[PDB]
Amino acid sequence: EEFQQLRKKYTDAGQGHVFAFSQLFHQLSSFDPVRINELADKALNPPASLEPLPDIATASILDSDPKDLEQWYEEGLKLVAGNKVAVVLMAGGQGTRLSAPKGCFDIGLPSHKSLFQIQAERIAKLQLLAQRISGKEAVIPWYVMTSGPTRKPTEEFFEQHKYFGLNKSDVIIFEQGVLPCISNEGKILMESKFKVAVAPDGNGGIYQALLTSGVREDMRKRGIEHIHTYCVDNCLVKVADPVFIGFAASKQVDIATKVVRKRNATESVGLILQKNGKPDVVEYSEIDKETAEAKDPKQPDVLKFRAANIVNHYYSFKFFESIELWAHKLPHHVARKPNGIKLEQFVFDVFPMTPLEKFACIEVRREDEFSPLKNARGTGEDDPDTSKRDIMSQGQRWIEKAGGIVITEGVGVEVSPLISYGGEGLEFLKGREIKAPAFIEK
Repeated sequence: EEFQQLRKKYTDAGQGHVFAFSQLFHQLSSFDPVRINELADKALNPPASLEPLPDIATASILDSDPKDLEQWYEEGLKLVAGNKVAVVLMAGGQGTRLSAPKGCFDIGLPSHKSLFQIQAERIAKLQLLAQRISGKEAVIPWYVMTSGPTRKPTEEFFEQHKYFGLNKSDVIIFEQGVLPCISNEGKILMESKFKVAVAPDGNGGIYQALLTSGVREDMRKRGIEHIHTYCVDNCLVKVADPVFIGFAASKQVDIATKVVRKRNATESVGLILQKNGKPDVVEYSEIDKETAEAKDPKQPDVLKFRAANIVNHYYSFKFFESIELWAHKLPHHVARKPNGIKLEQFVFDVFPMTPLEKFACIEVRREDEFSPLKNARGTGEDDPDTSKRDIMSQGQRWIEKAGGIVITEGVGVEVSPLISYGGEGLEFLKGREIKAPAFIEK
């Protein structure tokens, strides 16, 4: 009846094969088969000039003036105190490459805290450091962007931990768009017959997702003016980092990015770059050996092209307000996964559309800021062990810097975010001994 109305519209569009054979009816009613055809069509039928970003657009935790760094931290913490700052978490992944949602993974710290909890606590701590200047509660909304599979386990998990101390009203879980799977000839793939194989539409899907879910409208009501985005797998992420916030808003950019230093020319890292006079992210493959090896004229101890992308972004709210102008302009790329294709928009494809003066980039310290969880244990790289080690190494550093004496007879100290957000506030440990492995907690 109504069912056959659907089977007609899909068959007319060359996708009647998915009705070949009751939940299907509903899954398929959420898809425009024609729009699938459009994206499959444009995606299946589509010597660049590379230069570093302008020095006017770049800063460095390592190299910039301690005077500017301190001031940016202060201004960024001002913005947090005025409830102007928001975080959008990219939390789509599952832990299958390592089960549960990725943010639930326990990399094996002494506390056994998940990634979600570690991040929540950095938010809690940061609002508390902001309160010391505002005099009142500070609120950083945490918009958690999940995939379809992860939405309910994420909700139940945050519910089971009582939202890690934050107000339920300040943790907003929501969903990014999805697309069916499609074969090599653009025909929708069938996971089983009772359900379409689907997938999330790339980290570029965030922009449209901010509208559909009502997240942008919620930010508007709150007076949000600055937004930090990152991926849940960065176990060291400085959530809502004031130095980043302060930097970007002092230059009043639409978009800013965080990088770490590429130190050896052969590292396979994406680079934030001027590609054809536009800001862009360039894969390592499109980088020539000469340009990869090029040393900086004004600094031969470092490489010319050294801004290694870590998917860690800043946006103005004004920029979000403009999404309706260009959101359609964003191509759905092809992700081959030898049977099929995944149409994925790319978060950075909007970069070249940004005027150069509206774009900025800050290099940060790897060991304090980027330890990605990507691989199973024993891999030796981007795994729970390197993640564990980076956090416990940072913890020992912070302590030792404030005068603590850490003793290792077998390494590192887990410092809870609630005690210290970024190494501050540890003078109480001056003089005392600590037997590593150890765990410092509120």
